[PDB]
Amino acid sequence: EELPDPDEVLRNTLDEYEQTINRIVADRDHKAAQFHDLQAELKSARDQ
Repeated sequence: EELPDPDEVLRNTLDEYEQTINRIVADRDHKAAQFHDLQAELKSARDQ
């Protein structure tokens, strides 16, 4: 699948892709952590 953007962008941005993937994985795990904490809080709230 071709892209119209210049390869001058692509060659450099290849490097930032790996770091962005690393950031995205950590952010996803982070958000899952808040989800778990918040659903535990919701369970407690429903009990009370």
